[PDB]
Amino acid sequence: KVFGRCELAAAMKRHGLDNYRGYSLGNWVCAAKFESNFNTQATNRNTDGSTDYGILQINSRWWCNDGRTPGSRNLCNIPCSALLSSDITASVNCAKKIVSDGNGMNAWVAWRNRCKGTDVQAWIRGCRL
Ligand SMILES: [Cl-]
Repeated sequence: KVFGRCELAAAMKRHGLDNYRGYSLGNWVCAAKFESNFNTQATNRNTDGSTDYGILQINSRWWCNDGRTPGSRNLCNIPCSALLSSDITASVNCAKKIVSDGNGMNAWVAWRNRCKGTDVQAWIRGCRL
């Protein structure tokens, strides 16, 4: 599924991401835009044999099991295939674990480089929440 901006904002708000662990909703929408272009089926392979899955590009070395990543820890206790659903619940529930692990939203490279330090509230402007 490819979400619209406000559609994704509303879905993320319903699943409890607004202000979760200190991160306002616009952070999460900005991260999804630059990680996956709002596409629930995005995947990207990495040089360590891991793959990033879904709308928030969750990595198979640490967080989900894809059966093909050496050294996997599966800390979200979910198959990576669940993260390619058009329903974002499993991705959001795993993202909540990732942001609580330690280093906040710094797990998302595109957030760190392209969202942090900007006015991220602009990402939810004009949306009916
Ligand atoms: Cl899988």
